[PDB]
Amino acid sequence: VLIFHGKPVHGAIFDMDGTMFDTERLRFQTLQQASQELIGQEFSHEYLMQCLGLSATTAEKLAQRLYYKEIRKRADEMELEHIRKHGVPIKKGLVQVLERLRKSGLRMAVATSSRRAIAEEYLINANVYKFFDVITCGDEVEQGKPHPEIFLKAASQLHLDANQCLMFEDSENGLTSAHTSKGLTILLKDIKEPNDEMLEKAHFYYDQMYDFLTDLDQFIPVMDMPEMQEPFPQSLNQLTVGIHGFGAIGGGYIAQILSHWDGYTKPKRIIASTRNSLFREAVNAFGTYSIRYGQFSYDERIENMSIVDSDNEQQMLEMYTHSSLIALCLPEQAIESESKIIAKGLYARFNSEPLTFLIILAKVGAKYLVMKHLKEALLELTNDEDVTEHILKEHYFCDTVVNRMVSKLSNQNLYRQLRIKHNFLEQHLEDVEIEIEDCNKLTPDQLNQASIYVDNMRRNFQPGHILQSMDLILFHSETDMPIYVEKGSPLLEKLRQVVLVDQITDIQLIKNRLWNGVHAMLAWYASLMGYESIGVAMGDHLVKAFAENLIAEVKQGLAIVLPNYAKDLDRMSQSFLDSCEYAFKDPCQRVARDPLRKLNHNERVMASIAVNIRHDLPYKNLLKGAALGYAYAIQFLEIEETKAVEHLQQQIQNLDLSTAQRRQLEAELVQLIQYLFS
Amino acid sequence: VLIFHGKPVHGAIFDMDGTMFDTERLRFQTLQQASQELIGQEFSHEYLMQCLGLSATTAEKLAQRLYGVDVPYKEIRKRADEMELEHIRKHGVPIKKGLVQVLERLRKSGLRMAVATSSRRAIAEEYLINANVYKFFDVITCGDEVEQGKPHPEIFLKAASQLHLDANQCLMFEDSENGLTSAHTSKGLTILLKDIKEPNDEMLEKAHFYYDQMYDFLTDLDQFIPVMDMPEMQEPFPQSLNQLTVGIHGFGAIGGGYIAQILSHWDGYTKPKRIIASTRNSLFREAVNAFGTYSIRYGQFSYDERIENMSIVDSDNEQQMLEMYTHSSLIALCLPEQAIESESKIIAKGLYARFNSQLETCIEPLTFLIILAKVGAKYLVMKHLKEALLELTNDEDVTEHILKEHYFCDTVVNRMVSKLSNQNLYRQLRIKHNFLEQHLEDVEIEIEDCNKLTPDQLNQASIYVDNMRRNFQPGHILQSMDLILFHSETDMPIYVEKGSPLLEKLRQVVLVDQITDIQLIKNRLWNGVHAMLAWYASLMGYESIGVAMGDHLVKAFAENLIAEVKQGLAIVLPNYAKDLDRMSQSFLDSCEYAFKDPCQRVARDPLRKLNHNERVMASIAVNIRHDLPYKNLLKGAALGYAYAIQFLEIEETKAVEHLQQQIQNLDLSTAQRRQLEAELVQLIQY
Ligand SMILES: NC(=O)C1=CN([C@@H]2O[C@H](COP(=O)(O)OP(=O)(O)OC[C@H]3O[C@@H](n4cnc5c(N)ncnc54)[C@H](OP(=O)(O)O)[C@@H]3O)[C@@H](O)[C@H]2O)C=CC1
Ligand SMILES: NC(=O)C1=CN([C@@H]2O[C@H](COP(=O)(O)OP(=O)(O)OC[C@H]3O[C@@H](n4cnc5c(N)ncnc54)[C@H](OP(=O)(O)O)[C@@H]3O)[C@@H](O)[C@H]2O)C=CC1
Ligand SMILES: [Cl-]
Ligand SMILES: [Cl-]
Ligand SMILES: [K+]
Ligand SMILES: [Mg+2]
Ligand SMILES: [Mg+2]
Repeated sequence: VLIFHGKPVHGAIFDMDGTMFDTERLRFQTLQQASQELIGQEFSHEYLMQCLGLSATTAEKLAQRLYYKEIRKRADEMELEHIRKHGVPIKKGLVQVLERLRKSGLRMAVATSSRRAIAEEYLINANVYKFFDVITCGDEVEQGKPHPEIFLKAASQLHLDANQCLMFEDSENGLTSAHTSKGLTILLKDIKEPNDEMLEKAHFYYDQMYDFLTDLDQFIPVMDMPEMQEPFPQSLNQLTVGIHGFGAIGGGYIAQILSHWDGYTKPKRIIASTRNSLFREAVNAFGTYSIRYGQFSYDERIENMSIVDSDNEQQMLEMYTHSSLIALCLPEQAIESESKIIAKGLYARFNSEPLTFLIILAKVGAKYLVMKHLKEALLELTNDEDVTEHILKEHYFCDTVVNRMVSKLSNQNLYRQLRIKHNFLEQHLEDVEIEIEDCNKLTPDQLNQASIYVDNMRRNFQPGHILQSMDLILFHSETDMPIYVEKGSPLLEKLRQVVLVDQITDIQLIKNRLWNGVHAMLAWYASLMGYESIGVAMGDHLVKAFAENLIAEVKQGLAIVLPNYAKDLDRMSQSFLDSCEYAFKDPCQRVARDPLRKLNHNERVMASIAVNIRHDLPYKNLLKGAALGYAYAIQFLEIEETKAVEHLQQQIQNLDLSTAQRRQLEAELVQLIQYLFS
Repeated sequence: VLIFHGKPVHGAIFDMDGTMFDTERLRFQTLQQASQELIGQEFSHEYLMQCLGLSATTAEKLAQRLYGVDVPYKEIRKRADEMELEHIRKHGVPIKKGLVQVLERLRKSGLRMAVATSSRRAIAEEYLINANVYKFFDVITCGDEVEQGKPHPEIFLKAASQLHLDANQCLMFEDSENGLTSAHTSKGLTILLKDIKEPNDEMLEKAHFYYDQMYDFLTDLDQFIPVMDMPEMQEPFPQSLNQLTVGIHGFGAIGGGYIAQILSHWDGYTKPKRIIASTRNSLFREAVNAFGTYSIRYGQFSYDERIENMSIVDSDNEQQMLEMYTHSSLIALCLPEQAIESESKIIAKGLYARFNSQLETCIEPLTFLIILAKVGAKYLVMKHLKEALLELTNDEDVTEHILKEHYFCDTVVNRMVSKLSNQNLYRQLRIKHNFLEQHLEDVEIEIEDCNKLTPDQLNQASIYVDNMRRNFQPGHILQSMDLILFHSETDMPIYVEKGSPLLEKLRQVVLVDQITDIQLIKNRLWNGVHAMLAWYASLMGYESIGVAMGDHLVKAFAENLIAEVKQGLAIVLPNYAKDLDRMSQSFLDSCEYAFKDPCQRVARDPLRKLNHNERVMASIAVNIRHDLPYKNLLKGAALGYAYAIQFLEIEETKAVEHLQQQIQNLDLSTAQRRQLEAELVQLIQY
């Protein structure tokens, strides 16, 4: 039992033509073309408008009143031929509605004036026949629309009263049929502006299918955080989504968040951008890729992926125009150069529902950096101050905090994979090296045709049978589900794996200092000791002790800067050590990336050191980590010892300290850097 | 976290060659094949057995003593190494039987796992990727990454420290003498596994636990890891495949729409690599093999359940049907009662071919599940199987041996399933052939330059992706396109006779010592109400149960009738309290939209169903003996005799003669007997 605007609902009976699918517009075209090549004169627009939601038998009776079997047969042949080429034109929101009504526990059916042969054909093609317990067609009914028998029979077969059932319809005739049955009427405009008579009959009215979905969803229970190995939804909506940067986060975390979606439907398409062509071609070659969760040896297949080139404009604009939600999964260095491709996308969207823009970036005030470079990019292209500030305040730009640690596979390891799995494909194509016999309730022509279908289906699918076991592994991800996003976008309210928060800035700072800062400094210490794995490195008593000692010095500083969050630091720090403890497939190199950027004055290392000096706290271990960062940059990255000091001096000069504290810090740090080398 | 023989285990470190993979026997084969090519005479089995444990130099000097000083041993050894990699790369690394089953058990027990191999990183990593077992291991410690290899404990000590564990917290698996010394010295719980050569007395004394093979350790490990809970609806199947094959003798409604799911869930750790199902239907066989898979539809939740790793065979094909009984570890007989006598010949040939076969899959007995609705079903099959074996074998001792060797299991099934029509299947293939044609419109490569890769391997990478794309791209559509062949209900648990060790870990199976208890509940609660409801619907002019449940009188009667029978069974069988409550709702859910469920077949042979010990009269006597309401049951009995007289044209005199005879057989007081008779005949009037 579902409560929809106070009234209790047990079932939901749907109309097919004009309500579920846009087949009424096609029937309008076919009947016109059919008449032109038979009788010569096209049918009156008044006749066709009166024949909407009317049985083929009842449509012929109207033709006698004005002035059909020969006409309608060829018109039906033209229609199903158009459907076999272009597919059934599914109204936007149908699949999203049907699943919500099914999982609410409603007993659903279809009441259409079309034949059982034509009705099923479209219900099968669209893949929505599985949502209905019964269907009532314009064949087994005695008195067709606008008589309520078809809507009474549909309700009776569901073992419910019509007054307990919702009834969807587009036509004027069909609405009367739904109303006289005495069920909760819903009217969806298709090819007739509702009359005063029609609007009075209908209990609820909506301009399109997606308008009803929005109204329904406020009564539908919003599903909660998915579990690790929990499946994604089966049914697909007509919405697209984007991943600007098919990297560790985009491919190995966001892909799961988007694939789960609301738990009712998934995006039909996920467009992801990368310049890594091997990654691009490999995913598109397989059709899917898998995220490996090493802790539980679980491979998570991500399907309905379309990997595109980042430099290729038409494909990037394709994403920014069609996508309902796009995730920006780029590091700081990429923001400026990529802001130009973002600017083109959003301006193309204006030229073409508000976009939900997720900024996934490990920086304090990540949105500001993106929005700064976006404004500069848009203004330089558009050359209009008004159109830019409209775009900037139309779309939902959301800050995020991601706790999950994800790793991108190397091109050598992906080549090693492709090489090994190609040998299996070659051998499979040798092992493979038909006649549908017996008159099994079929005609000889059907059996002959069936044989040809199965022959070329086997020929096409047989090579791809190996994909049942064979997966394309591209990411090593930990089992951390919940992403923390800013409040604003109504779409994010219903996303399962999203947890909305208020003051993100406070969390971003703690994430930067306590999480990202210690992660980088132990990764430098681990790298210099000869560890290539974070997980293995944490098996060393010295490496873990250093991380514990750093955590202690950072929390002591954050406890003064954020006394309101002091209570939660011990939990956050312990959660970090756990994630590091068994990060075996997570390479130190990935975390130790760009030491100088991370050794900036307003970043995860020097910011903590500054706080501790001001408040007379110990920064002994924090000072060592800073030196190990410059030691890593000179040794592993080969950046020069002269440039290291010119960065050290510059960034220490930018710190909010007295000249006394600066002199001491620089002298203490430069001595400790020379000590490690000599 | 995982207790193994009273010892807390947090780690598991495996040797690679001889312990995980059967690479020692592959090296044997190649060395002989390589010797046959070059020197003309292949190296003796006895020489290669003598070489196990010895170094390459000691092995070379031994080859010189036997086959002459100028023997090209290094040339033969290199050729053998080349033949080994070639076979491993195309046909796959030979995995020891039961490894994946063990690795999943240890991993789901939360153990950190490593590989300690004297092999070099490059070849070791390829083998683990090839076998698809690398996912299971956190770290890997190689011979080129230690100063002192086996028998020095460094490689096992390093592996343990990399997992943040002491050696004594780790299970250490090994086949070779030196490796066991390395594992033992380190202080780990050593598990010695025989590969080819019987281990010496010193090795057996050293080892904490010894097993003839992996599967003997798997059987021991099963005692320390749990049987998983009853699968829920929409719960995924296991990801990892084991090396077992299973069979469905009769790819029908229940075979493909229920048993397929049970076998696909298996023990929740792994599932069979192949499910061989038999059918005479060409369209079904050729369609499933073309897709490589089919799907089961659950209307209630609108869920399409995809059954992977299926292989449909012809029921009239001997070589295919014999291969089922030869290769399968467990077979399910999903035939009707009419098909037993005919197929018993094909069963006899199968089990006799298994008896005659010298394969390793036929050494262990067969677990035979009898999926048949009739009481004493197992024994009907056993009768026909005995007759069919005798006439084929012409040997009474061989016939009886086979009948006593295998596990024949009675089963009680509660899931109603309907097989799709060939007309509806043809339509499904026609509609989803247009989508294939539509998909092949779009299909009509370059990986630029990484710079991280070399042009030689970068050019070669283009060949792989292009070849993969050309073959896989047509089958991209299968992502969200299924082949629906079965409409099934949401009932999960299958009741099976306890006995077969292979059933002890199957999670969707409910093991019972005697099937009689749940088969009595199936008779009275399910089939009894089904018959009494069908009679009520028929006399009120309804052809299907599905249509009838729309009537408030029919659904109200069904609900009230379920309550009376359940209340009785709760006193008779209080140990099945949870089973009664579950089976009650399952019946009412299935009845709701049972449009393909005619009353005639459910209402056939009424007088047999109205017997004193049968599904109607027995329930009345129980409810009377325990003072419970039987008003709906009494109405149910009346409708049966009424249905017999009106529809089946049974004489009223014949119905009463039966009615009275059944009442007098019931264990009631002479007073209670007469009362029921007077009440029942009074209702038959109306
Ligand atoms: N990975 C993690 O565990 C977490 C990281 N983060 C943060 O989220 C963001 C995700 O970055 P991540 O995906 O980890 O890094 P990756 O390198 O794994 O992927 C980065 C993406 O950005 C693109 N990119 C990288 N450098 C440039 C550049 N100089 N110019 C243009 N495009 C570029 C890459 O394109 P191509 O594919 O062609 O290289 C790739 O698509 C970062 O800010 C990261 O710090 C957040 C928390 C956890
Ligand atoms: N489905 C249900 O509702 C339930 C079924 N059961 C029991 O399971 C058993 C099978 O049910 P179901 O699967 O519906 O039976 P089906 O008729 O659907 O298919 C049965 C299998 O046996 C074969 N078969 C059928 N008749 C013959 C015959 N006369 N000679 C040779 N082979 C034959 C079929 O071959 P082909 O594939 O070529 O037709 C098919 O493989 C029955 O005893 C039934 O009572 C138990 C609980 C409920
Ligand atoms: Cl390689
Ligand atoms: Cl196995
Ligand atoms: K077992
Ligand atoms: Mg209409
Ligand atoms: Mg060995």
